[PDB]
Amino acid sequence: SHHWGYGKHNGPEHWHKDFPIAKGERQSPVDIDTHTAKYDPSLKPLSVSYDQATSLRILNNGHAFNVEFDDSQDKAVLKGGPLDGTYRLIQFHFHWGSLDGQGSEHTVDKKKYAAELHLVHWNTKYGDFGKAVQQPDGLAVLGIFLKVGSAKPGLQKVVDVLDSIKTKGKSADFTNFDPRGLLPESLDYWTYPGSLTTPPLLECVTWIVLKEPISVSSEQVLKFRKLNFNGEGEPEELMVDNWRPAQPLKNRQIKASFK
Ligand SMILES: Nc1ncnc2c1ncn2[C@@H]1O[C@H](COS(N)(=O)=O)[C@@H](O)[C@H]1O
Ligand code: NA
Ligand SMILES: [Zn+2]
Repeated sequence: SHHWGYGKHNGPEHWHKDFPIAKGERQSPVDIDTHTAKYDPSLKPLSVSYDQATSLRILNNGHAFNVEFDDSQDKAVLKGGPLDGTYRLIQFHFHWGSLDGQGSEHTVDKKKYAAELHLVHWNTKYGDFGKAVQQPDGLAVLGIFLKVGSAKPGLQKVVDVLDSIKTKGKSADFTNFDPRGLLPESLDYWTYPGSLTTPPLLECVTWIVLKEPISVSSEQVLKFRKLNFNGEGEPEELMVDNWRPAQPLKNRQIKASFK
């Protein structure tokens, strides 16, 4: 079994030993250079259809927390944009920092945001998530930056349950959560082909990164930082700085949906 994390001894600089694709040709995240990204007038508009989303549970996995969805049918889907076909929402999670000046995985002109939300979806043409991750177009991850300012009302239900999943392996019922409350106003985005940003680092992702951050309050992000990477009864290691830094762009083009 693998023992990866974000520390000096098990962090991103170590991952390539168990997961050699860490040094691959389409790794994520990347820096988005806004003056190199090209507007692609042929991208179709992005369609986020989350009205029938059914959340189930929230889990501390020792790396982040995952809000899990019922993906047994096309409840909540992502379509359009760069995507061919239908991608089903399976879960969301975040990456965040120890301080407000870092925490995002993607960067924008080298700017780091306080956190980044990932809504993970799988291409329904492959039948299940495990099959989808073996395909170069198997996943679509919708990434949304967080900055500290005003509170995000749609985030508070998440914040308030974190006390009940402090440590690795803890979970709580998390039904009736509406992920529409986590979106910014604009769906303007950048897109490029990449990977999972955690082990196993599979090169199966179409990334769609929204240009507009959401604002969350300092109190909200402070509560993220009270989580623990460790298990119950173990010495406290605060769950902070669970982000991978930018990786080499290599042959890839980042496209913009907007001028
Ligand atoms: N063994 C595995 N096989 C396939 N997928 C796996 C996985 N472990 C985690 N994920 C997935 O990879 C995501 C992390 O990558 S990210 N930050 O969204 O780019 C996790 O949230 C899981 O959905
Ligand atoms: Na916003
Ligand atoms: Zn992620």
